[PDB]
Amino acid sequence: DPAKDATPYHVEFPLFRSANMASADKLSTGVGFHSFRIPAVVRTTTGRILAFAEGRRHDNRDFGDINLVYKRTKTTSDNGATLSDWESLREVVGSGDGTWGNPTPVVDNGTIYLFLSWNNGSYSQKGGDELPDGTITKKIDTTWYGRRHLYLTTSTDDGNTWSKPQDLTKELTPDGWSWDAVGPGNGIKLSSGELVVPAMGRNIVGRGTPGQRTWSVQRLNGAGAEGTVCETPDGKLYRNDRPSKAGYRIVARGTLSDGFSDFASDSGLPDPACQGSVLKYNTDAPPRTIFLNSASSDSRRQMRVRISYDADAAKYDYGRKLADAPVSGAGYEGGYSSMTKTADYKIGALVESDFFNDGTGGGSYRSIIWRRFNLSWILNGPNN
Repeated sequence: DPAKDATPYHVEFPLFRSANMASADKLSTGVGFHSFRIPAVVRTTTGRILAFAEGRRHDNRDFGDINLVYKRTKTTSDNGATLSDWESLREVVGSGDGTWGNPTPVVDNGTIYLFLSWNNGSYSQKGGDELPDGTITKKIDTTWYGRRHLYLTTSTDDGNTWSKPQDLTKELTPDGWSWDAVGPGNGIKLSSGELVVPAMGRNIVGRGTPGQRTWSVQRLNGAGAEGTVCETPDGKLYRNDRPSKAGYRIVARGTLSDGFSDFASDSGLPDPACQGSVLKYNTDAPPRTIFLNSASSDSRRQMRVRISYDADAAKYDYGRKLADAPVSGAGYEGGYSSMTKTADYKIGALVESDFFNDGTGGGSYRSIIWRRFNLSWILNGPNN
């Protein structure tokens, strides 16, 4: 790999700062957030970077009042290189006291399409949970009212403004479903021009052309609830999903026209049952696929970025531990992640971090860290 010959580069700092932090991120209205979780990041065609997260208003839990928030880089050419290159916190949507989350953006020329999940504010995945106002949640069910919905919002001004979210549940989620999830993380645009967005048990596929996209469902037998999707060097699709039980990532390969080979555990990629991220970095020699998750079967605090050179991304190197360049003052790093390729040929990654002050309980403050690094930084790591 010629990329090893470059000087290693890496910067890292907190980008979404929880309520307990100095410079805690708030909206211009004065509305603040206990916690930020569930990152998503994309580089637009101008070079601007858009970073999305769930703004969890009162505590760190997956339900209740959660708004979809974001930051953009101030300019199209700063590549998010320093804290001062990032705009203040904005909101995509936060109407009602419902849960707006699972940001899953994909760029198409220009337009940024942002897929989201939604549920009513008095429902939760398990049900039986107590909201801050005392009320107890009902379990997510199959009714229109109590089910998880799928929304789409679009921006045609480089993320500055967002369309009123459109409910696409009836069209893009199977009838009879209760729980649902899109991403979180990112969708992709194929060489052949289709948009592919990973979702629970399926791909959401945008055919047509830029400005006239048509959305449909490609079902996937045995796919995870939280999926990632990449186009491998060979031109096929690669689903790399979170497993239902801790152990290893589950993988499947396929194409849009003739489906996917069933899902199987990849023993090279241990995972604690957490979200991960994947990135097509480049196509000419040597062709690279980047993968990021917590490389452990029981902890989320073993974040590891890896490179595969394989045409089907069968095998990854050891890669590098993100703990080799730790951040201070923002909690213990590890959890969900999202990656993009910056316009200055770096990998830009968002990674969850947890102060762990109420343990696994709702009071523990959650922040999100932004990192940039070059391939060299990965390749010149201690254990390869």
